Amino acid sequence: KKKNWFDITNWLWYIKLFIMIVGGLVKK
Repeated sequence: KKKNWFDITNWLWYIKLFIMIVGGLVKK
């Protein structure tokens, strides 16, 4: 609709955060 590639970078960060959260919660 009104979105661009410049806003898709925010969605990429959402999955990137899961790697940080599990990367520290898998070893705990």
